[PDB]
Amino acid sequence: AALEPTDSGAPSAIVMFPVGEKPNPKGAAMKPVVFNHLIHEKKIDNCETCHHTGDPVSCSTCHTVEGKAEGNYITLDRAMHATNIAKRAKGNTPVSCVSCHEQQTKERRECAGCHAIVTPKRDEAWCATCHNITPSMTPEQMQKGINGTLLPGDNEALAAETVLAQKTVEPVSPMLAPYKVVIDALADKYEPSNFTHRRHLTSLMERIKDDKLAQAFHNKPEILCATCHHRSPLSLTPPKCGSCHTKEIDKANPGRPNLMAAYHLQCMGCHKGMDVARPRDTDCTTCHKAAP
Ligand code: HEC
Ligand code: HEC
Ligand code: HEC
Ligand code: HEC
Ligand code: HEC
Ligand code: HEC
Ligand code: HEC
Ligand code: HEC
Ligand code: HEC
Repeated sequence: AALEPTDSGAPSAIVMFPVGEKPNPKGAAMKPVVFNHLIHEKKIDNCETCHHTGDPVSCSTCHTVEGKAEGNYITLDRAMHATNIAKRAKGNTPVSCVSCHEQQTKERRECAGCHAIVTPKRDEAWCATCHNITPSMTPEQMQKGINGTLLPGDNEALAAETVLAQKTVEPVSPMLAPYKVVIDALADKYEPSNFTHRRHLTSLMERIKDDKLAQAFHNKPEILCATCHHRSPLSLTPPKCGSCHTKEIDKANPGRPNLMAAYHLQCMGCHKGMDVARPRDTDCTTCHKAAP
């Protein structure tokens, strides 16, 4: 009913609104964001990582929709989503919501294998992971949020209602995907690659099964399939790599590797990203035995 209190004295969960000084009477905006401060302060040790000026104050006090001098005119949009934040010579380097989450996927071995070969779509479901407010908020409450006159008890009630109705999407079972796949499209100098498809997916999922960040953004049941089966609709039976990646040079599609290179770059890309000890990329027979 009431969320767990924070040690910091920040609200446990917080509705964040599109704060600006230009009137916005029709509520032309994204859904507000309910930020779970409790979860974040328990995992991120230093308050100042986020509150980069040292002030434990709402970001929008300086970073408004239009920008303003207190935030060096860096807007709300930039503060919350920036991904190319320069390192600061002196003092703190700010983080945004998106940049820290990205750092998680690059710097953590259990994430960095898949995320070395994923190009995130960042579609509406990605936005909605944060832009996630309860349907109960009214347009009048939105206006007050924007204008800064929403009562703190109203903000917390909206935040708690939102948090308590949140549900994590369960990833499909690896049992609904092939056990092994005999990858023989190109077989010539080597035997087919007997790819341990289910072993792979099962191992990758086990290492992230309780991770709250992953759970939130991996938000379609078949989404982890797209790690490898990219650029096609989510499906239990996606098209073969070689439907899109030709065996030979395809000058009409210079961004697409040919099929051998497609396998190598994807399989080896993940192996390198999560520091897989065997097979090394220089080992030419562990993924496929030499042909007689
Ligand atoms: C969490 C990691 C976020 C993701 C993913 C996206 N947004 Fe976001 N956005 C976030 C916050 C914390 C805020 C501030 C609170 C608010 O709702 O204003 C924002 C703000 C915006 C804005 C500016 C305000 C507005 O005009 O409503 C825009 C235009 C915006 N966000 C757009 C947007 C889109 C289109 C996204 C998916 C491509 C998206 N955001 C993702 C946090 C997060
Ligand atoms: C990033 C992962 C954060 C960490 C770590 C901490 N805080 Fe935080 N805090 C963060 C956000 C995105 C927000 C919401 C701002 C909004 O627009 O509503 C907050 C909010 C607070 C507040 C409320 C401030 C206000 O509304 O004026 C306080 C008092 C606060 N945070 C304190 C605080 C402390 C002491 C922390 C370390 C123990 C801490 N925060 C960590 C993001 C993050
Ligand atoms: C005024 C007291 C601020 C508050 C509160 C927050 N930020 Fe801020 N931020 C402020 C300034 C003056 C600057 C420029 C600092 C510099 O060294 O240049 C910034 C910058 C950022 C950035 C970097 C943008 C970029 O480099 O393109 C981000 C991502 C950012 N701020 C985020 C941010 C968040 C998430 C805040 C609440 C947790 C927040 N800032 C508060 C001023 C102030
Ligand atoms: C690193 C300095 C972070 C910043 C800045 C923000 N987030 Fe984050 N987030 C971070 C971690 C390490 C985690 C997982 C915590 C755990 O217990 O494992 C998360 C998680 C989320 C989630 C999912 C859980 C939840 O709160 O519902 C979301 C939707 C999320 N983060 C949103 C979010 C927003 C809106 C932020 C900017 C206002 C933001 N995060 C900053 C690390 C960091
Ligand atoms: C392969 C089995 C994965 C593992 C292990 C992890 N992630 Fe993942 N992630 C994967 C896919 C296929 C996608 C979809 C990309 C898209 O947007 O279409 C994602 C998405 C995310 C996101 C959202 C995209 C982004 O902001 O970069 C986040 C924040 C995310 N994943 C986090 C995350 C973390 C923290 C992980 C380790 C605990 C992790 N993922 C593992 C595939 C896979
Ligand atoms: C990379 C780590 C993968 C993940 C995650 C998933 N699959 Fe996969 N799958 C992968 C490869 C390299 C291949 C070979 C494709 C080729 O054209 O050579 C496959 C194959 C399949 C197939 C076809 C099997 C066949 O007999 O031809 C299916 C039906 C399939 N994959 C389904 C699938 C699903 C549903 C996934 C998520 C649960 C999934 N795969 C993940 C690589 C990877
Ligand atoms: C068409 C529906 C595709 C299927 C099926 C697969 N891939 Fe793909 N891939 C496709 C495009 C359009 C592109 C080019 C993207 C660009 O930057 O222009 C790619 C690219 C790759 C790459 C290069 C790195 C990357 O951008 O991801 C690799 C390593 C790759 N594709 C491998 C690959 C494999 C092994 C597939 C079967 C599991 C596969 N692709 C399917 C389009 C399509
Ligand atoms: C991450 C998204 C991966 C992709 C893409 C591929 N592999 Fe992989 N592989 C991965 C890990 C993390 C490991 C270590 C074992 C574990 O799960 O902890 C492996 C290991 C292998 C091995 C060794 C033994 C085995 O488990 O089968 C082989 C021969 C192997 N991988 C082959 C392989 C091929 C042929 C791939 C593309 C079709 C491929 N891997 C992709 C992680 C990932
Ligand atoms: C797994 C991580 C691999 C490693 C390491 C290497 N190769 Fe590979 N290669 C892999 C796959 C999944 C495939 C497709 C197999 C098929 O028959 O469709 C391939 C394919 C080739 C091919 C073309 C097929 C053939 O001639 O049999 C060649 C010539 C090839 N690979 C060469 C090669 C060499 C020399 C490697 C060590 C540097 C090497 N591969 C590593 C997966 C993997």
